[PDB]
Amino acid sequence: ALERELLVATQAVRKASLLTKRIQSEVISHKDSTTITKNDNSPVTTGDYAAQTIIINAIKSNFPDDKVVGEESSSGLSDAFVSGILNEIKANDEVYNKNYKKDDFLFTNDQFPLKSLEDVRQIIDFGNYEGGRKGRFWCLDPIDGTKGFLRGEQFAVCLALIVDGVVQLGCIGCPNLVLSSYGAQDLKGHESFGYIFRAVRGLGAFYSPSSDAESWTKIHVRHLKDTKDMITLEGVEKGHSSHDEQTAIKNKLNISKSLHLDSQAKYCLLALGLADVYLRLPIKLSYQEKIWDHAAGNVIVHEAGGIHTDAMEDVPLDFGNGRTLATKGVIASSGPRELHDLVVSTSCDVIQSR
Ligand SMILES: [Zn+2]
Ligand SMILES: [Zn+2]
Ligand SMILES: [Zn+2]
Ligand SMILES: [Zn+2]
Ligand SMILES: [Zn+2]
Ligand SMILES: [Zn+2]
Ligand SMILES: [Zn+2]
Ligand SMILES: [Zn+2]
Ligand SMILES: [Zn+2]
Repeated sequence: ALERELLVATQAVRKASLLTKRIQSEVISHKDSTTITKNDNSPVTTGDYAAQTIIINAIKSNFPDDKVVGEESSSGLSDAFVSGILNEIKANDEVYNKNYKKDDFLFTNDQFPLKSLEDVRQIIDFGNYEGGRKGRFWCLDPIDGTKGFLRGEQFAVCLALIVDGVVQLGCIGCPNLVLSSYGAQDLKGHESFGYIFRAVRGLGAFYSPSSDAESWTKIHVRHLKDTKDMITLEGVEKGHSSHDEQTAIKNKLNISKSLHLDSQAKYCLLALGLADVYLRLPIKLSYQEKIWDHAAGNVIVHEAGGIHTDAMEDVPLDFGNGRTLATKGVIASSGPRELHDLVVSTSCDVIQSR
């Protein structure tokens, strides 16, 4: 099941992970020209578009009819901005093909040659699918954690395949993730562009240095019993999650130790067994989480033996509702069920007491 799809996912994430790692400092330096404020006031950069371009072009070259829910859109981008996207893709190709080329794998072809500005626009815009309850589609956040990217910190490149509303396959590139920062040992080859994490439903979760992506090491959550010894994972950005209510949960459960970082790299650390509980409570209850912020993590966490629900009702997340999740917030943990249920019911109670 889904062998070709996993190869495509992995290689697409891999090449985009190299590009985003390499361009990060330049994007930061040239923020006035490389960064755009979208209509929700969130940032998008040359790197986000370049990653979306590489990944969707790779999907379409290998699966021409496939549907994609991608975060970004080319509408309104100027030709100059698009030429910059294309140039970064070709600069990356020159490094990538020297060093990391995968035999018998195509990123582009006759139909999708990725040569012109119009090609770039077209490819970005294949991410305009609405998702939903039936059928197969890909789900992409080309740079998850753009704010973290722009702070020179953690971010992730995130791709998933959903079939009939269920995430079947996930692949997360964490180009800046150094495991020695999180207690753990790094693997040979990590230094160039971080790690890739991946999973297929029913087949396990694995990781590899991005530069490798051939030798895969199986991962599983850890199981601490002394909750007081547990570590939470939370976002850094104050406006992405209710950090004060999250702290309330922590106080109440005596879970003092804290890691903060942007992106679905958090799910990767949970799945690797370096932390225990991920908390993302909504500040505003009208907010609907985007599926691309959670899909890849969902299957990776599942396959690593963890639990993934909303933050109030303790129900599994439903990836067949369209581009958004209908529930409120997200909580993931190592389990077991009783611990997970405690965390979620504490979250519910904190939110109800507002
Ligand atoms: Zn450049
Ligand atoms: Zn449609
Ligand atoms: Zn993004
Ligand atoms: Zn995101
Ligand atoms: Zn964004
Ligand atoms: Zn090293
Ligand atoms: Zn915190
Ligand atoms: Zn287990
Ligand atoms: Zn439960």
